[PDB]
Amino acid sequence: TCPFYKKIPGTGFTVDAFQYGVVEGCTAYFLTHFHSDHYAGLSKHFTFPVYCSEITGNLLKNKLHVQEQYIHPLPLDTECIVNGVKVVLLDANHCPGAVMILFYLPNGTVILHTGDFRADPSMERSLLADQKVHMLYLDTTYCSPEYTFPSQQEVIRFAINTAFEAVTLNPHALVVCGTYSIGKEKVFLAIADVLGSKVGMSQEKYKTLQCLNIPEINSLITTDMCSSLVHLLPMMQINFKGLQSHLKKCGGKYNQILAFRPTGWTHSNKFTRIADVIPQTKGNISIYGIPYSEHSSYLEMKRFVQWLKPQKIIPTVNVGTWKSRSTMEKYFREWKLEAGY
Ligand code: NI
Repeated sequence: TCPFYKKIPGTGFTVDAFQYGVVEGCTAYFLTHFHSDHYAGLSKHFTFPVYCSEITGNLLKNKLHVQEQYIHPLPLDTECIVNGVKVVLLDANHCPGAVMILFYLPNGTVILHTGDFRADPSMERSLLADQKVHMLYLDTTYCSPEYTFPSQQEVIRFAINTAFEAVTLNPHALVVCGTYSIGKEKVFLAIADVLGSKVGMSQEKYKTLQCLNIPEINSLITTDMCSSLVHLLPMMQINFKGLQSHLKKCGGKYNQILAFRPTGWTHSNKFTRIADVIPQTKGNISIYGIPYSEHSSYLEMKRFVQWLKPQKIIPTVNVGTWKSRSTMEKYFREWKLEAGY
């Protein structure tokens, strides 16, 4: 059964609610982004209206085979009417196609559902600036002060400098990057760009990237592994065994691998700066875990909420334990007392 925090009161709507069968009284199903914990349940057999971004709709149609007549893509930053209710989709600074959803209820209540997001000050000058929000359904993934991580720009700087140094010292080194879903494309695209290479990948991953409206993508990616010195592999293969095995398949073209695992947060964040990150090495294979996050840090989250000043917060992440829930509620009260709302 659908949980309460996926239902939008006063409407016929749900958010990211496809794994519960036919939801009682739901007249339109919103999907914030194409990640499997959110889309779980969609297929060619779905016959209700799905509302989403253009990019998310390209992925629904091509990867899951949802029929076109049930996909309702909306432009961003544009007031739209859905079953008699005004809605706006806003960029979530998550993965490609990811949105937040503003709902203007008939009674005057305004609700913002962040989906998954990485809060940014640029959001303080979207259509959010123009009215009060009463209720916030918040991505609380990293809602605790231990979660610090660097900007995306610093992490990409580190990766590009590390890759360009390694390959310049050894023109026979291969760079490998791990992936298991959309998001974090900048990692592999920035490395390929500095090395003057395309990114080589499976046909299935190339199909996924072609759904994303990224400019000049035919210029940056390829299925010809032989012509590429940056390869993408499933995240599961980014270990010493999987990478040794890959290097065998390359037929003596390469004699070293430098691999990157973009993770979210790991506890090495609490002690070490990005400058200071070092790999795990075995033989001719080095693996770097880099803290490239597509979710808010604690401080970024705090800043957004203190700016927005909602009347009520509904967390959407870490809701399954009483200790998590209590911890999050204590932070929300601190933020409200410190800022004065
Ligand atoms: Ni996500």
